[PDB]
Amino acid sequence: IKELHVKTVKRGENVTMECSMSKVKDKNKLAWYRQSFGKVPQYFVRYYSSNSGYKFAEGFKDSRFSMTVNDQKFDLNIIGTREDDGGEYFCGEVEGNTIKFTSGTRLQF
Amino acid sequence: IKELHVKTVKRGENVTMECSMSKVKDKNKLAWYRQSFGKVPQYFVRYYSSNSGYKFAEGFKDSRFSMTVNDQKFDLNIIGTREDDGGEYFCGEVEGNTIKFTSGTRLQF
Repeated sequence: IKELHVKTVKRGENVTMECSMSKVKDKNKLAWYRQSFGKVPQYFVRYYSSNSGYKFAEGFKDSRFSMTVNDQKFDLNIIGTREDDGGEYFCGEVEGNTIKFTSGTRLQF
Repeated sequence: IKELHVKTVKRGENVTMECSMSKVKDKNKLAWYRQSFGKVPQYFVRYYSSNSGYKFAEGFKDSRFSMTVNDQKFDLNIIGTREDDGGEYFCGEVEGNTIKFTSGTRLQF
């Protein structure tokens, strides 16, 4: 049972939340999930074969968010963190009938 | 964006956590996810094509858990809840490259 990284930030800081490509078997099934307090997690960005390597859920628009995607890394970034970024972020690969979460971060203020 | 049901329970109660079958494309794609504080979510029980209607994750052994699976209902039950059941539970439907969570409960002692 895998432990979350804890990132304590202040408003205006930058953050990168890590996820490894190392055991991934289908990058098309990799996505990042966000869970805010009192809500269900939600997928907000996934792998996308392209030069950037990712793509955002429909009508997720926040320019502060990006990703750094390559054969090692599937890393999620926030430039200019605000109190409302607070919550948990999980990186998950879908496999058959279930998803496996291989890492996640609790982002806190 | 779906709200979690927040239940305050006392030790030794029985709990039922809800999840509807009403829009499920492929029932085999449904599972329940446990997220303890500080941890990544983990699938621990799924729909199975059986009469009981569910199968535990290999490595999950906690006989206090069961499910009520019918044609309306993918509910999770615990008999004798204890403090360390505290945390979040999500019902997830795999639909492709991502999972959607249609339901979840937070249990608090």
